[PDB]
Amino acid sequence: LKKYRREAYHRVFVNQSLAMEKIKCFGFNMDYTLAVYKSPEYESLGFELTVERLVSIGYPQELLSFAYDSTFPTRGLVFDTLYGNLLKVDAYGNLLVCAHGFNFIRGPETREQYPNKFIQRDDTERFYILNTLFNLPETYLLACLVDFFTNCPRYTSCETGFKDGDLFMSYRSMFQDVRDAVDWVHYKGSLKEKTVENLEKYVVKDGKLPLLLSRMKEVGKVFLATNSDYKYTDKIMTYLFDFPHGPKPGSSHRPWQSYFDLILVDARKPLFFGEGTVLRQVDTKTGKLKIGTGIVYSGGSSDTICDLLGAKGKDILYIGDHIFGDILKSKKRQGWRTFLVIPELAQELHVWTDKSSLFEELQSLDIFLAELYKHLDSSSNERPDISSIQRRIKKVTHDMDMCYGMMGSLFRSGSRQTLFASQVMRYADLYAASFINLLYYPFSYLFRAAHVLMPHESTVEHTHVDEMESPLATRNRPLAPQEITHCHDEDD
Amino acid sequence: LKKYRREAYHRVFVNQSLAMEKIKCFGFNMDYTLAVYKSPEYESLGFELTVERLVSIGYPQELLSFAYDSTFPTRGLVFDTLYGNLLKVDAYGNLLVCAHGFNFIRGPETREQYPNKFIQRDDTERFYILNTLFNLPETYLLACLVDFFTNCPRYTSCETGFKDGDLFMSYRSMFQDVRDAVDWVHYKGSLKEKTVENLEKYVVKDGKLPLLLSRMKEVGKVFLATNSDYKYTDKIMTYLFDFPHGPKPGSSHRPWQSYFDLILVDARKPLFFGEGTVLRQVDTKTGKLKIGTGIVYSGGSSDTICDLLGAKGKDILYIGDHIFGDILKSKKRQGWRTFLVIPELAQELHVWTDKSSLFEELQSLDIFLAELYKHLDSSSNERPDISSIQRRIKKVTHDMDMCYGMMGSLFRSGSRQTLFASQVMRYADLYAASFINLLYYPFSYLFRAAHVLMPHESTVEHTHVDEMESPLATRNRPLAPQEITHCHDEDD
Amino acid sequence: LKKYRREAYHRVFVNQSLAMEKIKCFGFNMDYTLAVYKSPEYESLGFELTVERLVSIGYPQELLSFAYDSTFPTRGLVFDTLYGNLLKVDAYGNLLVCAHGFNFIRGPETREQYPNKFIQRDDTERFYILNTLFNLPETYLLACLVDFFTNCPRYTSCETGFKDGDLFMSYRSMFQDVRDAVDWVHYKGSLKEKTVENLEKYVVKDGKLPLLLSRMKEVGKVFLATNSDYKYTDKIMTYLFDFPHGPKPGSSHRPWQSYFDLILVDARKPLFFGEGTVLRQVDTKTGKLKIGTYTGPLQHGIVYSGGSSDTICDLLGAKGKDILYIGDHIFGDILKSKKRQGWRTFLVIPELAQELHVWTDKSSLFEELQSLDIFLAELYKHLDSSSNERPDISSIQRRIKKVTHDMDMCYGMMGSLFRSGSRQTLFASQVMRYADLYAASFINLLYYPFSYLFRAAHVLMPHESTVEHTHVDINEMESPLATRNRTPNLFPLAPQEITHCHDEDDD
Amino acid sequence: LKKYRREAYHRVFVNQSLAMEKIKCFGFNMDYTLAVYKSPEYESLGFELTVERLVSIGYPQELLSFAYDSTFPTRGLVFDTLYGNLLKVDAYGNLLVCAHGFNFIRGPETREQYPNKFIQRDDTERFYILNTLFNLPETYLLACLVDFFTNCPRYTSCETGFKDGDLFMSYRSMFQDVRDAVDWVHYKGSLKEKTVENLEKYVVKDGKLPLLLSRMKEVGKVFLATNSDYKYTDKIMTYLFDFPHGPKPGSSHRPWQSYFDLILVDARKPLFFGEGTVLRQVDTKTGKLKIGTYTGPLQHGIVYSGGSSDTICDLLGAKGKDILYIGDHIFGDILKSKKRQGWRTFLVIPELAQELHVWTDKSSLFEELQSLDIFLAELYKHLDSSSNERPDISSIQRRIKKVTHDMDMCYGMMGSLFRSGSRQTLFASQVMRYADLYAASFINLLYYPFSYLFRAAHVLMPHESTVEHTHVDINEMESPLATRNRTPNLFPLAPQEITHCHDEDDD
Repeated sequence: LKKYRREAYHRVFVNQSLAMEKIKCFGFNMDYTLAVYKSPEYESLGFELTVERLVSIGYPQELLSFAYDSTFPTRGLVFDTLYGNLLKVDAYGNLLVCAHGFNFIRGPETREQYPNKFIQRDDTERFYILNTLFNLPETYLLACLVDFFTNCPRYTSCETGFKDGDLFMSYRSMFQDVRDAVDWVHYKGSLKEKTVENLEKYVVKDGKLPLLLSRMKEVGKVFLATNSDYKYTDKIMTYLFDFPHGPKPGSSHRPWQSYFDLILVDARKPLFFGEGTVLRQVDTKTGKLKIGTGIVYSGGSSDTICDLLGAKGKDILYIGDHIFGDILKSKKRQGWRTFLVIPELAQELHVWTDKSSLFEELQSLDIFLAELYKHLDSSSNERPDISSIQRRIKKVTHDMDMCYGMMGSLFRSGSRQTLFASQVMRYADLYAASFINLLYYPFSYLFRAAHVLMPHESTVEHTHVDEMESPLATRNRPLAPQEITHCHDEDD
Repeated sequence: LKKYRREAYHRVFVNQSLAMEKIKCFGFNMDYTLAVYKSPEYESLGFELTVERLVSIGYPQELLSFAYDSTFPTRGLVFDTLYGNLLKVDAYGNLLVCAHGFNFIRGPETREQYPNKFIQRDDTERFYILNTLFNLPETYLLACLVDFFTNCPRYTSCETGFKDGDLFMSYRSMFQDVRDAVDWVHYKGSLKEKTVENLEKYVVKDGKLPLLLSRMKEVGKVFLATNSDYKYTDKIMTYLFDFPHGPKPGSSHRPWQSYFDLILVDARKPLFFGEGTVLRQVDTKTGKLKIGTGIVYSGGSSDTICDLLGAKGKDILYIGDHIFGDILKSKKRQGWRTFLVIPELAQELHVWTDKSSLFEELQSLDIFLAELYKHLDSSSNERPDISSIQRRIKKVTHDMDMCYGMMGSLFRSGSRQTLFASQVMRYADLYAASFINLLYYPFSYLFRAAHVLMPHESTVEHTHVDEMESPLATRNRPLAPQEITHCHDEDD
Repeated sequence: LKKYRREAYHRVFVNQSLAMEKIKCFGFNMDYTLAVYKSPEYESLGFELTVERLVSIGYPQELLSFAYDSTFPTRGLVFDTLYGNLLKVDAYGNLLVCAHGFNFIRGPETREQYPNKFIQRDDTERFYILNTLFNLPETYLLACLVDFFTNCPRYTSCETGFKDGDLFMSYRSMFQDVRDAVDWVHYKGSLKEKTVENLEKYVVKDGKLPLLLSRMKEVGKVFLATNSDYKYTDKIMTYLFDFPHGPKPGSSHRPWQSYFDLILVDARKPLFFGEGTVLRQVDTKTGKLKIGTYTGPLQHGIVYSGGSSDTICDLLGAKGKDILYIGDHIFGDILKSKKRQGWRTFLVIPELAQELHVWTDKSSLFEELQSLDIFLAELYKHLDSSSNERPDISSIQRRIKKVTHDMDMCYGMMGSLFRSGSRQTLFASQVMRYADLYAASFINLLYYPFSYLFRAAHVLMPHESTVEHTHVDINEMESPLATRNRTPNLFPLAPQEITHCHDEDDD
Repeated sequence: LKKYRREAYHRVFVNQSLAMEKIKCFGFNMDYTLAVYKSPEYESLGFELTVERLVSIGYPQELLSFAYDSTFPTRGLVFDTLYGNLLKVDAYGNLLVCAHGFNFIRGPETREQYPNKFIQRDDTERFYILNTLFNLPETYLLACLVDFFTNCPRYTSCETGFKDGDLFMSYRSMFQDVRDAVDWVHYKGSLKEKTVENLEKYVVKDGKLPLLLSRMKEVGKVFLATNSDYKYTDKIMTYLFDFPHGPKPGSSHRPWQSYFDLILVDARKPLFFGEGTVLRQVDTKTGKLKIGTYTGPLQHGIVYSGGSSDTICDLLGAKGKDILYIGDHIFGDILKSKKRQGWRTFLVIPELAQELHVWTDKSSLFEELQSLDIFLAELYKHLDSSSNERPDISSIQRRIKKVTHDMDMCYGMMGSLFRSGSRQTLFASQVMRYADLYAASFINLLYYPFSYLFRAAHVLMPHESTVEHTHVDINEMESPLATRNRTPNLFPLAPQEITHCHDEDDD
């Protein structure tokens, strides 16, 4: 008998043990959490608006011919502003994939600009990390621009940018324009206007949302905390909750506000998690603000929301699509528990089960490769011929990569986890493709973390191994505590 | 048919793919690599000498009654100089185990001093990491001292140290004395004198060492680079190579120097990996030094050794017990490949296979626990009674911990890898309990990294899962590259 | 005799020597340099707009009762977001003046929050330095807010903020709203709109400006580099040059653009001094932009947008060395840290006009303080370590404090921009660090020939300023403790020519 | 009249006001404070020992040919480990003097390695600042080494070091050997041994020292705090106090220990100013130590080892405020950054003795420079921006450079410790930052009563030092560009008493 587990696509994955029974408040981001934007339509809209802003501000008319290609960008790429590269890197700064425009650079050539295939993430001035779902269009746009200027006759390619006559245009200054333009599209409400004038096209709607939030509110408190203003929030949330019946079968509809003990807009995250801004109440009928302490607030800070709800830190499960630094953990008061929404997980899981044959083959090749070396040790002069096998391993591995997209898996390249995966393991207690998967779990559930196995763990059997062990290895090899010395796996 | 693998205790574990065929130079640290100090005798010697230095310098006579307890210290603990705690932490700064003297502090009480069970490793002034094999005696000694002053009537326990009358003695200032004393024992040659006057007692000897080094020298170059001076190095290495026959059966003995293309002493690592010090030649018969370019050198730097050997960075496999920062990777020239000797691996592997029953039980408890929640989802009001099961999971888990020692595994506590494990995954291409395990591998071997699986990977089957998937999860879902975009898994 | 100097109010002051003959390009910021905003009318406008913004988003109506008070703020104060104090500090982080709202904290009381009367400037998270002229209304508003929440009984004062019932309202979060509101006023354009609709009220103009700029362009190139957009710049500049004559009276007026070789708008300083943004050239006839340089005839326009200081150098055919950059802002070590040559600097500090008036018109206060100081020395004369005398100086100290406070108030409630008592302010040390030349206005360059060698004055230490260049005869031998009893064969040869040249600027 | 001042060579100079009456505890460093080492004999000893050490571990025999040259090094030079230059820099990182070996790099050439003639001091990895008196022989040795490897044909000069055949030998790694060797000489005790075996040759002594210390102890407590061990301290101190009389001639000699309330050895400064090491009390009769304080009669000894400055404060029953710490070392913001009160400071700077002699005995050089400066001003008099004149100042500049170099060489090859031309050195700015009081020796305190109020002198900026306190009458109205045209109902009330007190030190 093997362990029971819910169906794969309904699962909530566990990084750190979490006893859901102790959770008293449920907190939601809105954007890409409750309001899931349809893909690739939303990225494309963001792409078009940014390109148009750039053109309206001096960039060549050629850009208007770019079309967003959803198959190219993977989230979490690092843009190197010195050399104009998109880089997929691991948790430690090692290069996995390097693309200059649409040209993927192989290993040997990479060492020219990166002699140890290494970058220092610390160099925030040089390296910009494109972690967010909103960063997707600009990730593609950056590649489009570098490709454009590289192959445009009017320009002269250099190491750190382009010559336009006697004039130099660095990748760095070009990056600033793109960054400024993306900011512009968002904060000018250009994007927001187009989204609300066509909700069906851009925003996913699902009857399960009101059901899950309903059930949460029966067991504890529910709050929203979004950077968006009330007006846009009201438009979006009305849409999400717009069904002829409430969530209980045969029940009548009710306002989205009804599902919340506390609604917070203009959150200004991430400053919100520090001292944020003064909390003010919102009169929804007039739109008049008033500092101090209806259930609609603007601004404030995470500590203030925690006070308003009568919650302590670890009583709160905060659900959202965004990875924040160690900011919460640094404070002297208890930080929140976290649930990270990662929509790509939906596609990634499909590859995991539907491309089963590719994994199979990779495993056979590995098994056969080990056979070739089976009889060899340090006294062996033999050099088995493996070039055919490797060649096939590379071909199958690349096919697998392409299953995810041109930039491969969000979580890995080959045997290496990405910086993004590493950040997920660091910040998220739980994760899933959507928060709606909580539907499939009781509120008393004990979320238990599975071990992440090191090589000597994953590849050594618990079977007792039947010559003496070298003393070079064994080194010639207080009242002890009578009760368990740690408690992180039970969450108590 | 499953994959062939060498016997567990002969294995070399792989973090990053490494084609041994391309390795042209083999580099060794001496201390705890070629010269493996017998345990716990060596730690005990270091312990006694440090305690005696402290007493000779004003600390109470009581200390002379301390005896080194090999079952207490695990390597890689963080000493918190503010509160006088030994901390086992994970890769991200989360507390796993907290010991004040010999008192292990449970969770609730920990939040008093660590409200989020979190420390900031960055705080190098506050937190000191005891990563080295030499740090073992002092790890125990620190616990001994805090325990001593806490339970000694002559003193008054405070949060950040002790009152001795109207006088305050902080943990921080006490830590400085211990650190100074350990330094003193090493650099005063006190420890070295006792070691060489009794090699059999303190230093492991193994005929396989000359064999492996012999074979390495047949295929490439071999060098030694040690911080020790030539005199101590000569004493130790003569001992290690002292057998009636050479390594080949029936062969005559030969000098240890014969096994090296290049011998470097007074290396002053880690400055050695930067610009180090001016390289000087050593006349072994006279002991006279001479800057500039026999095969014995003193000082110098890693770039200079690489030049002397005609090697490029990635041609070099550097074998040793020490984890260095990103120093090598930061340079503009190719860094070395790495093999990390981790002697504790010898004991850890024994636990893995000999305590099979404990793992079994833990797994059954997990399987049964999942049965209890099997029929429950968010509509369930049920709260299954699990306290008996958890209680048993804690008991079995603690028994497992104690198998490693009072401070548990070097690599983990529960479902969480330690900071030390994390550093191993970051720095070491390969690791083993000893470098001698290379004996069991041909020089043409392709070391291949195994994936470290995330939760959604390790707990989801490649079996195609047979209601529509929520659009909240799926989001209502350039010439592509025709060849593999990465190469780190083949090392080419 | 005595050294000839120009009239005090026409002087350019010299921190580091500058041979004007080598300057080939003159660069100008616009705001508070060419366009000098009327005071206190312009500060008061910024204040009211910022106040109104805060009220419009929830701050109490009582804020509307506050009137801008130009006598209160001095530039360069540090706002401590932890304790809600405005601090006047010296170059080394020592506290000189501490105001909590409009309450000045003196001596011993300061030690409760600042145990060594010291802050660590590096803590940019905690301390915000209000260095700019635009920061003036902000400086006053912070004080108004701390003061109001303190006096208003609706709010309960704590060390790090106020409680409004169950809600804590930290000084840090209140500061954030003030910063947001100041930005909003500036970047939504309310301030610019009010400005251009009454330029006579808000903007100074002087016929000497076209004159000086025309002379500059006879010996070199002249450029404008401003963060403002072209529309605003054009409105401002047209006004500055709007006289019924050109550079000289009786000459034809000409358009302001005719005075420049290059006009750079939307500069995005300080990013501008790094890699900035892609340079575009602007067609003002059309309003369209194009990145790079126009290929056709439009290339003969001179209006550009974005770019970087390196790019501007290239366009002008200049090396940094031969550019004098004239403006009101102090930048960091950004320029000199580069591999590229940095610009010479002239810092405009308009408060100098008022400060020099105090220095010169309040001479009797300076004279009394000197007399009192001389009298104190007299009281201790002929006393040494064997002496038991404790002369009573309490009356003299009381007068010193009284006259010194009177002097302070001549500058304003926060004292001089440049000092408090014997101590220079942080702002003053930043001036000495960043500016080669400084004056109340760049217009003082009118009074110097372009061949002028500006020579830096020595800044004297205590042992230099209080000891004469006169042979001091000693009766007894000097202590070997002081002298150190001071009076192989290889010795280096001494240098035969001067080893430094920073004072001649003569490369 | 004119202000009374003590004789220049007896003066204590004041950076920040200090009411001596409030000082209740006097603390002393030993090295270069109480034990002033003979110059240049002691520098030369350190030099030779360090040279010998380097030779003994592989450096060429030719190093033995170098003789210490006291006329070369000035304290506070920055060694650039990248390019192998000794740099004299100002407070802001600007280059004043650059020496590569014994070759001085001038003007334009400096720009090749320093494009803006600027270094970033923060780059502690690259730049090592040689601030201490012990660093003097080291400063000279670095120059000797760069010079020797440059001239010796066995080695080929590169930008960042030398090639010895196939071996590269970077300036950074060579610097590391020099640092290691200096430490070794100090910490193996070779230097201490040579010192104590000839104290008359290496250590100054003055009967005024016991005198001054005895007076201090009549008004307050006196303590010693030294990094040295008791054995060395005892040998040094016994020598310093070895006269056939006590404090006053004709009085009985007494042991040096009798002059102190507390003797702290093995202080491990600067860690000492943090948490240091556990305090132990030393029994000098026995030589044994015990952490904490002796419980029995031994508690009446006064020799301690290790500890921290906070602990020492506690032992003395003093608050930081009332301790004056006298020594030759400049510490960082360590003390004032603490929640605990920091110590007042008297900085001993023995070079001041020679510097003051130049200031006073070379008056004719100062007079010529003033004349030349006045003549330059005359040549530009009555010229303004309309003027085409380019007066020829080349002859005057040449003389200025010549006289200025002559002045420099009066101090040494690297010029004054405190300045180069019109610019203060980094060292000078650190003095102003760290020291309340300074002098060539603490012995000058002999010439002041313990009731003395030390009053800081203003450090004048250019617009203060070159403008008189005299009413300046203006014919034409001042430009609104300079004045800003400067001349709700709620206004704050002005402060009625002085808002700062750092100049009276009167809490």
